Amino acid sequence: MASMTGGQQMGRGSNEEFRPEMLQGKKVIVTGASKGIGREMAYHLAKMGAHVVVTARSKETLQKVVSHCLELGAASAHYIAGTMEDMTFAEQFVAQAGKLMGGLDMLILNHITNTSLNLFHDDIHHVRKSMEVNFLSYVVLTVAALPMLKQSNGSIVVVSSLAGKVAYPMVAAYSASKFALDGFFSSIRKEYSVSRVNVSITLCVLGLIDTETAMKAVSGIVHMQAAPKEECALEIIKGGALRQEEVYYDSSRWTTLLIRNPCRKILEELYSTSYNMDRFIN
Amino acid sequence: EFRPEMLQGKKVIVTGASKGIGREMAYHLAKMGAHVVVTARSKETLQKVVSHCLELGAASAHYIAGTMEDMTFAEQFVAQAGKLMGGLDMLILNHITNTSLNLFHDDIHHVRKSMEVNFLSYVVLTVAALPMLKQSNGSIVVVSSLAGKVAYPMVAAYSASKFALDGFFSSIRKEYSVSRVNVSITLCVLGLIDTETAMKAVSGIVHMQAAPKEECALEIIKGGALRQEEVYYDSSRWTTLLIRNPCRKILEELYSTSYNMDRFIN
Ligand SMILES: NC(=O)c1ccc[n+]([C@@H]2O[C@H](COP(=O)([O-])OP(=O)(O)OC[C@H]3O[C@@H](n4cnc5c(N)ncnc54)[C@H](OP(=O)(O)O)[C@@H]3O)[C@@H](O)[C@H]2O)c1
Ligand SMILES: NC(=O)c1ccc[n+]([C@@H]2O[C@H](COP(=O)([O-])OP(=O)(O)OC[C@H]3O[C@@H](n4cnc5c(N)ncnc54)[C@H](OP(=O)(O)O)[C@@H]3O)[C@@H](O)[C@H]2O)c1
Ligand SMILES: O[C@]12CC[C@](c3nnc4c(Oc5ccccc5F)cccn43)(CC1)C2
Ligand SMILES: O[C@]12CC[C@](c3nnc4c(Oc5ccccc5F)cccn43)(CC1)C2
Repeated sequence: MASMTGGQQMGRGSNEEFRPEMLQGKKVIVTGASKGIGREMAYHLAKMGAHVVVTARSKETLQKVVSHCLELGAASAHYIAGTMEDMTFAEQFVAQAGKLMGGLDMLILNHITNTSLNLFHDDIHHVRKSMEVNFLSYVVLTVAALPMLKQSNGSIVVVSSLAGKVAYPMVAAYSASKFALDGFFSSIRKEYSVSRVNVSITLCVLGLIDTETAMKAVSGIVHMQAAPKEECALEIIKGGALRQEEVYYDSSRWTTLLIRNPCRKILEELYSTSYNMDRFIN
Repeated sequence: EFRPEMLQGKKVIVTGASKGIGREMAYHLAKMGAHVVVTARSKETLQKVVSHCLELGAASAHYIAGTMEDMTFAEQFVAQAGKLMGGLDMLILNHITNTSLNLFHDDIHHVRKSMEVNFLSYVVLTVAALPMLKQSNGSIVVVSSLAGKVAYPMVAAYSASKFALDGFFSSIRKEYSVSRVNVSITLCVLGLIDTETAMKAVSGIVHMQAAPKEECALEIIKGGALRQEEVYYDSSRWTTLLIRNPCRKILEELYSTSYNMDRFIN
């Protein structure tokens, strides 16, 4: 029947009223998907009927996610276990994931290195690992994924934090890695716009989320209201499906009222006339 | 209100000081009568800067040549600079890895080198300098860019490294405030500057007015001396009207009522 079927989900209003059917049959990669928000995203995509490839270091926990994804109604579900500290693994994982699904529509970059709250003193090893895992691997994954994403006019979804937009104590190395994601991905988004690379980039700015690891890490130090992981995961997916540049998800209504930087948007528009990129794209 | 006398007899480190803005900062400090230790890879060009600093009126001037790609050099450089001067009042972090304008395709080696040189070495230099800066109630001056506050095409890796500096240094500034570490942190947000390397790199690509390097260097020094959190220096008056993020300042204040750090500092 699929051979005799054709058409498009993305008509009038698909910019921007989300429908779960926008993900039906989509080929999606989810990193850091054995637990937390990543696992919740895998589950939502499964229910939507997407093809899913999940990653994390633990094959046993990834197996459980895959099995549950198949139960939920995933078109297909696979896992490839490995560390995002290993740039060769990051690069080969994408080729292997694309081969399993026959392409790629959405790349969800969610994994981070294990981090606890502490004052910065002399842990350079954690600053470097944070930059390698939380930032550099996202770039390596993007490079490996781009040819397939260009072919499908796909999407890159980057999971960040409010600590990737404002300063927050006790998470300096982590904040540095999240700010780096904004600088990198927002700059290449301008490059893609002028180069006519029809690959959307969604930066997801999340507040505190009720994941097991975050609740343990912040216990007794951060007393703010945590937001539910299930709804968080859905808002990330929605943002990527609607090709939104930025997603904001937090418990506080004051955050939503204040995080947006209209001055940055205006400045970027003003500076867009300061350059002549003709030699780079012809 | 700044006075050149605020730098008289001050012990100052200037990185990336053999050329451009860094060299201009060394010269201003020399005229102000500061003790100066300059760094970059080229000993021959550093020798010229030191010699000119002494002519301009520096209380003392030294150089130590090396690469900021080498974290051990970054760490040992601070100890030696401090040994030469008998302490440290101001740490000016200015050096960057050589960068040209290009679309990002697959140059992961440049993204990593940018992060290592432009960001990681600044952190290593700060760790090595902190005990001396705590002793003098000193200052850390971080040289960034408008590309470290807003997105700009052709400088993705560079922009990522400048954004990282904001996240890192602005977070430790909050930590220092609660830890009662009396070391100021000045983030300098610069627009296009008429340095020889920038003018060559942007030739035919970027046509916006470049601001003078001499005045840029002075504004950086002023900001550090006044212990300002952020310095904004650009040719355009519309930049000055728009770069500031008062909402970020408000949000940071609103979120500080949500955490308790008195378990890490007592
Ligand atoms: N939770 C919050 O309050 C909060 C707030 C703001 C932003 N965020 C963002 O939300 C995203 C997900 O966070 P979360 O709280 O859901 O995290 P999480 O539950 O702790 O899960 C992190 C995931 O990454 C994997 N991972 C860890 N180290 C890895 C490595 N070296 N290589 C590959 N995968 C690795 C973990 O599995 P394995 O250990 O088996 O590898 C796991 O699947 C992150 O980008 C985080 O910054 C979360
Ligand atoms: N110029 C602009 O338009 C502009 C705009 C915004 C912000 N800024 C910021 O201003 C600062 C200074 O820029 P500039 O234009 O003055 O640059 P510059 O003239 O090109 O000088 C860069 C300096 O860093 C040194 N350096 C390069 N690679 C190094 C390495 N591996 N290890 C140690 N030192 C190294 C160079 O010396 P050696 O090669 O001999 O080592 C030189 O002294 C930078 O932080 C830059 O981001 C500049
Ligand atoms: O793996 C983890 C290590 C840190 C982590 C984490 N990710 N983002 C954050 C954060 O951002 C915030 C910044 C400003 C206001 C509210 C926030 F929420 C504040 C505190 C912890 N945050 C919690 C557990 C991610
Ligand atoms: O060493 C160099 C490599 C890039 C370099 C450089 N440093 N900052 C920038 C920049 O920021 C800007 C961002 C937005 C508006 C105006 C700007 F100015 C725009 C273009 C080049 N920029 C020019 C030569 C630094």
